[PDB]
Order: sequence, then C-alpha cells, then structure tokens
Amino acid sequence: LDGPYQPTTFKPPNDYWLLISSNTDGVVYESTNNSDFWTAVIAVEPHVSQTNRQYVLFGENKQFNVENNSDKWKFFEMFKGSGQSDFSNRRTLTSNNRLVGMLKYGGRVWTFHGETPRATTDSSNTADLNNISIIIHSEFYIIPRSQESKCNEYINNG
Ligand SMILES: CC(=O)N[C@H]1[C@H](O[C@H]2[C@@H](O)[C@@H](CO)O[C@@H](O[C@H]3[C@H](O)[C@@H](O)[C@H](O)O[C@@H]3CO)[C@@H]2O)O[C@H](CO)[C@@H](O[C@@H]2O[C@@H](C)[C@@H](O)[C@@H](O)[C@@H]2O)[C@@H]1O[C@@H]1O[C@H](CO)[C@H](O)[C@H](O)[C@H]1O[C@@H]1O[C@@H](C)[C@@H](O)[C@@H](O)[C@@H]1O
Repeated sequence: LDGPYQPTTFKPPNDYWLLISSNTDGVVYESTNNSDFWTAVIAVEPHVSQTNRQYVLFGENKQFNVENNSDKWKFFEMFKGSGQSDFSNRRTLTSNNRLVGMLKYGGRVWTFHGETPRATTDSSNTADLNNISIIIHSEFYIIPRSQESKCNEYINNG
C-alpha cells in the first residue's frame, strides 16, 4: 500500500481512506474547512485516570479532561460545528492497532469508531467537504475505496 507519507498539511482527495498510524499520545490530526466542520483526534494511552491535558488544536492551546481506564489506546474525535462553538467528544475508537481512518465521500466524512476488532464506519455531514484540509501528526497510508475491505482489516487487525 501507498506510503507512509510523512506528517504534513494535506488536502485529502475524495474516495480515498487516510489510514493514520498514531505513535504517541497527543493530537493525531486536525481537520477543518473553517465553515461548518472541525475535527481533531486526541490519542490517550491506557491507564490514564481522569486528568487535564493541554493540546494545540487549530493554532490555539486547549485543555481537555481525559480518562482511559482500559488496556487499549483510545482515540477521541473532538468535533465542533462552528468556529465560535465549543468542542465535544463525538466518537471514540478503542484499539491497540493504533490506526484511525478518514474518508471524504458523498458529501460526508467517514471515520472508524467503537472497539476493535468490531470497529465500524460512521459519517458526519458538511456542506463544504471539498475545502476540508488536515494537519496529520503521524505517518499515514492512502487506500482507494476500490480497496476499502483492506482499510477495514487494518483498523481492526493491524
Ligand atoms: C449504537 C451505536 O452505534 N452507538 C455508538 C455511538 O454511535 C453514535 C454516534 O454515531 C453518534 C455520532 O454523533 O450518532 C449517534 O446517532 C444519533 C444520530 O446521528 C441522530 O441523527 C439521531 O437522531 O440520534 C442518534 C442517537 O441514537 C450514534 O448512536 O457512538 C459511540 C461513540 O463512539 C459508541 O460508543 C463507543 O464505542 C463503544 C464500543 C464503547 O467503547 C463506548 O464507550 C464508546 O464511547 C457507541 O457504541 C456502542 O457503545 C455502547 C455503550 O455506549 C456499547 O458499548 C455498544 O457495544 C457499542 O456498540 C457497538 O459499537 C458501535 C461502534 C457500533 O458498531 C454498534 O453497532 C455496536 O453494537
């Protein structure tokens, strides 16, 4: 498969999964169109009891109270729907394969959430899908929709 690509600011094409390989706690990527969609994935290592941590999302430092009592890495999707609106934990992937996925498709962003090995795809709407840029902080792989079954096997089995 195609990569790794090195961390960078990326404008992702339609009909391609970004398989993103997180190597450490912190921001995994920051995704926005600056209109109706912000999404940042915070990674939290196993056995973190509720505590406050500082993260730098979209050029501003921000504190989140995070906990992971599981023996599995947790990837918290932090969504907001306008620039002047506050962040929410919309979805959680719990996985020791430490891969997230992102796909621009059919005027929606699809991602993996739930627990491996039965993590599943879910969509989020946007009215400006094409102007979604993304700062990715780890090595990533590009998979075509043509090979979408492979993206699935990797999220859930590594
Ligand atoms: C039923 C389900 O899929 N629950 C998920 C939940 O999904 C919600 C999200 O997709 C949000 C995103 O904004 O949308 C919700 O639907 C809205 C809808 O969009 C509105 O239009 C509508 O009017 O209202 C509905 C509300 O009904 C979806 O319900 O996402 C959470 C967050 O990721 C997920 O919980 C996580 O994953 C589980 C495994 C566990 O680790 C949790 O702690 C995580 O936070 C929900 O999954 C279920 O979680 C349950 C307990 O909270 C059980 O654990 C259950 O086993 C989980 O379900 C399994 O995993 C799911 C990912 C999915 O694959 C299910 O088919 C499967 O049974």
